[PDB]
Amino acid sequence: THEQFKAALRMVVDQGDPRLLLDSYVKIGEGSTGIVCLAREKHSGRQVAVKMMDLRKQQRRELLFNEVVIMRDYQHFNVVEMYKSYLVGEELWVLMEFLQGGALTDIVSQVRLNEEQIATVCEAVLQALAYLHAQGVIHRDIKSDSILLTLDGRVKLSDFGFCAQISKDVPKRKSLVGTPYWMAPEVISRSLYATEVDIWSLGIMVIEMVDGEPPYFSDSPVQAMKRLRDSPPPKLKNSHKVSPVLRDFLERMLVRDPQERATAQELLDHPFLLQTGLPECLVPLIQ
Ligand SMILES: Cc1nc(Nc2n[nH]c3c2CN(C(=O)N[C@H](CN(C)C)c2ccccc2)C3(C)C)c2sccc2n1
Repeated sequence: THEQFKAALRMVVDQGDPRLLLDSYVKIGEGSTGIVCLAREKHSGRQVAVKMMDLRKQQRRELLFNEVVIMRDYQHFNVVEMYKSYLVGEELWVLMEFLQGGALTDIVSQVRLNEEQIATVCEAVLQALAYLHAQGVIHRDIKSDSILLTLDGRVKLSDFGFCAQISKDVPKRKSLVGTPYWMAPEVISRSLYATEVDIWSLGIMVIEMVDGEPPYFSDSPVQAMKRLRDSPPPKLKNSHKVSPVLRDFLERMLVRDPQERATAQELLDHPFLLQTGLPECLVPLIQ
């Protein structure tokens, strides 16, 4: 029942009503589970982003635990910070850092990144993934929308709602979870899978950074999923434009066999990442 689920969720959040510890609430966007408001912490004056999501209105309410548990448990230089979380009425509120550089999706819809910029983004995402994968966390929703930027070009992985924490008793999942165009073939097939699915989704995000959109984006989501499931691996449209070293980097991610697919640790050691830039190199994309 709703109250039973609410009581369980309550075990993982900070205690109390946060409404009087915040002011200046302004709605700044919406997302799949709810809204995001900017607000100000009275005690400190710190501006925070607050995700607000109704426990009754979700597709799969159990995934609300991920909104809190993952950032509670896991911290990293390239992972968004959570400050506090609360239950307010029938809503879960999660207080997060406000990243003012926006999402990578809003850059790639405008311009193509150069290779130094692609390597900078990939190195940051791979450091977060190597760390999360080592802890048994599968993200399951890697795509440019999940990548947020600070004003000085620091890259942070966000959107942990679809996460799976695997364990010794259930070391693999088989659920159909993700965003269609970025889902690995083994996820679409409902085969047992683990961390490798995030490497395939990162390869689709590299295609977004080179081409502007993922493969099959003119198809409906189900039709794209059928093509990803059955067809040979997708290619860059702009394959002619990229270095041999970048092409090799991407080829090692978009591999159908999940065992042969590169791990995050393997990719961190790839020569493509020898020419990663400084955070500053992304700042021209945000101004
Ligand atoms: C809304 C918004 N947020 C920005 N900065 C932020 N800083 N911190 C955060 C955001 C947006 N955030 C976020 O969770 N958004 C997702 C959507 N995905 C695609 C990223 C979402 C929102 C509501 C419900 C479910 C999911 C957090 C981490 C709070 C910025 S910067 C310029 C415009 C802008 N507009």
